[PDB]
Amino acid sequence: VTIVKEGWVQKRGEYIKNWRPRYFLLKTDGSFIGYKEKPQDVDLPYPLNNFSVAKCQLMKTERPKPNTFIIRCLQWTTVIERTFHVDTPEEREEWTEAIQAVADRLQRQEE
Repeated sequence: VTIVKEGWVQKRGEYIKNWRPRYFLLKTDGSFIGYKEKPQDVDLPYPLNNFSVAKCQLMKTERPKPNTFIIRCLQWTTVIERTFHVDTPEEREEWTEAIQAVADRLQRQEE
């Protein structure tokens, strides 16, 4: 398993509808793991966020924040969707490309 993309994002809270900073890693197994800081090697086993992007749906929007992407998976019945924004459209497209590419590989790995 390797890192496909990593970087800083603003993420809407899991319980409160605010934005907070997160450092996220997307891995080849579909894990999308977030930390409060760019992880020191020591802190890698203790993420704040840990979910799978397998079989996700993705949406890109510009309101309320420019360069937003939204991830939805069927089994996320509390949060419904997880919402992110980054500072440029190019960075946003990198994340949504990377996410879909990981999801597609996981689907071909079953087939």
